Amino acid sequence: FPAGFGWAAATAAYQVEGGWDADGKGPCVWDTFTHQGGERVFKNQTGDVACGSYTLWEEDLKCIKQLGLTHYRFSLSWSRLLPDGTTGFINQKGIDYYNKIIDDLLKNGVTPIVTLYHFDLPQTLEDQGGWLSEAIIESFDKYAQFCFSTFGDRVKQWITINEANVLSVMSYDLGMFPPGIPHFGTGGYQAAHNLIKAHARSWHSYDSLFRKKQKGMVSLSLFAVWLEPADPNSVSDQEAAKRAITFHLDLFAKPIFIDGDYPEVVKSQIASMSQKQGYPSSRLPEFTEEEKKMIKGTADFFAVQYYTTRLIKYQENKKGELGILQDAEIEFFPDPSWINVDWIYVVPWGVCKLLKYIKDTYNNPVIYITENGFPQSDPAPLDDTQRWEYFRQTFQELFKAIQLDKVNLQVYCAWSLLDNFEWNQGYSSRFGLFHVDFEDPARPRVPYTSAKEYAKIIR
Ligand SMILES: *[C@@H]1O[C@H](CO)[C@@H](O[C@@H]2O[C@H](CO)[C@@H](O)[C@H](O)[C@H]2NC(C)=O)[C@H](O)[C@H]1NC(C)=O
Repeated sequence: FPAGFGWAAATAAYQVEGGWDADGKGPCVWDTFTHQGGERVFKNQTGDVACGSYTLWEEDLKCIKQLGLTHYRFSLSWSRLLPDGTTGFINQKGIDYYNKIIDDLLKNGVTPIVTLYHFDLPQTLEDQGGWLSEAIIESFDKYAQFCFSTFGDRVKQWITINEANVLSVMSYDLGMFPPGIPHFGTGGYQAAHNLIKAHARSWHSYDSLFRKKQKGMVSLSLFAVWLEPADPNSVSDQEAAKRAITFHLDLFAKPIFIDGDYPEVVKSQIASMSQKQGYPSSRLPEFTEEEKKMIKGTADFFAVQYYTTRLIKYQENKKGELGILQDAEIEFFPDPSWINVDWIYVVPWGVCKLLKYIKDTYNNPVIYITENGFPQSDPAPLDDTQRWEYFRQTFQELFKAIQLDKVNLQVYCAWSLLDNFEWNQGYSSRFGLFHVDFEDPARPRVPYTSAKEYAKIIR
């Protein structure tokens, strides 16, 4: 912890807000998804109410204040602000609401960090192809412009798209998020393409239209699992684990932070294999030469969201097999003496290695951890000393990264002010620094030991 370092906790519109059809709000895709049932969400839970944050925002403020956060990361509800997705119909109640969060945040001396989009397309926009249609690029840019215009007089730190990588894979490649149709090996790259251009244009709208007057900074956040060779000094695995990084992280960061084009490994591997089943073209779409000039250097800081490490081994696509992006000839798993809670294997030395990697691959950028954290399964909590130790270690290696490795880290943001709707997991996993009880109509917030113990770290 150097400089005037920022400590923050993130929330996300759909995961905490409720009021899904309150005050003019248009349906978003999770509204349609969770209302459909099937066993897509744990127990068919919805975010109709979630933490009730659209109604109990001062409760959130109280927690923020109690933590003494220097910053606070939340997202804007695209369909709360623009019910049909466009500026053709503006919801003043949505505007009043985010205006209040921001104003309250500034009067308590806390700096807002605003995600424009967090896995939550307006239903209207998804009906028109979602991130599969390039029509989306213009849609997002106009929405982004609207957000800068309305909130930018006093918001100076923006994340445009939250985890576009996790988004393209879960929404369109794996079919796990809405719109929930599988598409193994085509969906993800097809979305990723549009998410890259849409982020890119949105950045250029900000640089052109608001940056002079507003003086803020803008990027997008990326999910990074840090990867290690299953067996080390076993040569194949060594390059496999590197290649799997370029596939999940650099597929987005190379174009945006460097040179404006996909990584070379990626282009060759997908193309080659697309000859495969006799696709008439690669499944990695192509950036035009014009596009590359638009996309490059289109980020004001590097923003990662870290949670875990994995071990990776080589796995030849002996008999070509569809995409799953994995069929870039990798297989992943944990080293067997790691602690877990669902998907998050507690490997805190991973962020340090991840942070020098970023410094090494992206010319020493300013970095924010815009999400880091650990969940607990329904009952475990309050005196969550197990979990808090996990946090301690993570900060310990964070210290090492700044000191020994000289990484330009300026923000640590913890994933999560509140226990909330964790997508398919529903309320069955709890990443909050503050417990929330979803059974009483109030939605009371009580600190975890972590909450109290994170306040101290904010030295
Ligand atoms: C989640 O909601 C779905 C509805 O989409 C439930 O589906 C029902 O499943 C039961 C058997 O478990 C069937 O008898 C019903 O016919 C199904 N409902 C309909 C109308 O399709 C599902 O049971 C729910 N699961 C949980 C765990 O709550």
